[PDB]
Amino acid sequence: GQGALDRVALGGLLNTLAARVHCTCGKCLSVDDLLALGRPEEPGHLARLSAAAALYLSDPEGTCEDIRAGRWASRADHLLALLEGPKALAPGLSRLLQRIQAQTTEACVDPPQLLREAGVAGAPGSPGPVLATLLEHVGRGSCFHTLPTPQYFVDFVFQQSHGNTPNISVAELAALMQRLGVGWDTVCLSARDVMAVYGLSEQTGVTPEAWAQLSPALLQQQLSGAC
Amino acid sequence: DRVALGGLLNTLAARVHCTSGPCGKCLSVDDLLALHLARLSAAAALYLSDPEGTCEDIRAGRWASRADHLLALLEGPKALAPGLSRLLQRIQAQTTGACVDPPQLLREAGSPGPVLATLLEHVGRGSCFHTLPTPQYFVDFVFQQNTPNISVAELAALMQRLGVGGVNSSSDTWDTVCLSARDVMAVYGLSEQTGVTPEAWAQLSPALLQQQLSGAC
Repeated sequence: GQGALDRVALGGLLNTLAARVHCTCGKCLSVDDLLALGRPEEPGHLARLSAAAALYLSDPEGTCEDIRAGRWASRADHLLALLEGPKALAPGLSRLLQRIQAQTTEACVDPPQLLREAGVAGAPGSPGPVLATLLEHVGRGSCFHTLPTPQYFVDFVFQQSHGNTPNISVAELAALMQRLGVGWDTVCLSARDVMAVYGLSEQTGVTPEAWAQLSPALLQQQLSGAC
Repeated sequence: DRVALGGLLNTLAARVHCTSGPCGKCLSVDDLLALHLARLSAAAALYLSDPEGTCEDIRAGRWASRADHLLALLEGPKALAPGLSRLLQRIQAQTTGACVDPPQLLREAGSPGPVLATLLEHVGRGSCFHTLPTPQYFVDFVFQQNTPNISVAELAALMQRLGVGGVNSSSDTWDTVCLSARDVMAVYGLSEQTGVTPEAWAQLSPALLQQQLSGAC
């Protein structure tokens, strides 16, 4: 009866997953794995399944290893958690789709659209239904496009600039200002001056939050032409 | 004592380099008498701020008024520190052009009256001043250099001026994306109908920098 439909339905879901990843790593994935995740009646079973699938798309090799270890359900509940967090969902989804793009291989589907399409009356969807909505799109063979996330732009400067400190050194800050052609209207600020404006201790250096804070001044300094 | 006022006059005149000039001659002890500590310190700060302009005001008998005004502009809630900065900028312009900043003056002083008096002391020692803008100033500036907000089009002109907006072995595949103005807005969930508000400009600033440092355009 249902055992059998579930097996054809879930079986087909597994087959599209395997295909989109080009694992048609595919052997490890079986209907019984998907069955193992939960009893359909349990509230948050669609979520757990949608997340488990998203994980598979996100990391096939890694998700087989987890499946073998019998921790697929746990790792799926973990992802729902990461995304259930305060302001976590939108950027978490972006990162998740970037990975799914990586492993997946004209207009395409983006996270804002997925957030719209799940959830109600202009509000963003919550993780389970959002991920389901993602799955349903994978099933329709939609392509995905993602823009980067706000944190990505600050993170990027900390990864790119070569420094032993966890924060940006006044020296580091000054090298960057140089690369940008920098370091009332017409004053030209030093790196130190920049720090002084935002009440930043040179011993403490520039943290990511701080980089974000002093960003407008770096722009102004460039547009100003003062330097 | 008009002996004291006399010396005050002489430093004021000197630090502005009006000693053997007409702008120094307009300043008379009786002017200073006509003008209490606060009013005097402010009147003097004004003179240092704008000698030519302050003679015209003095000769019109409105020096006291203009001085009470400056005390007002500085009496306010979070007015004093930045007001003092702007004032010192002007005074550095007219006199000269290891330094003293407004936090130091506030500490050494002890509101506006005694602070101005301490500024004046420093002018007397010949100290140099170092003054900074406020964080708000940097956002507020871009908006001048006319919808109320910045248009997507405006945003795009700015990105062009910065060499971005599109007008090898990447650690992240986003490292290669070159964002449109519209994309920039999309990242931060900003409506194109509303435009870029100052708070929004602040928010999207890091991406403009990244886009340049990235070399993706």
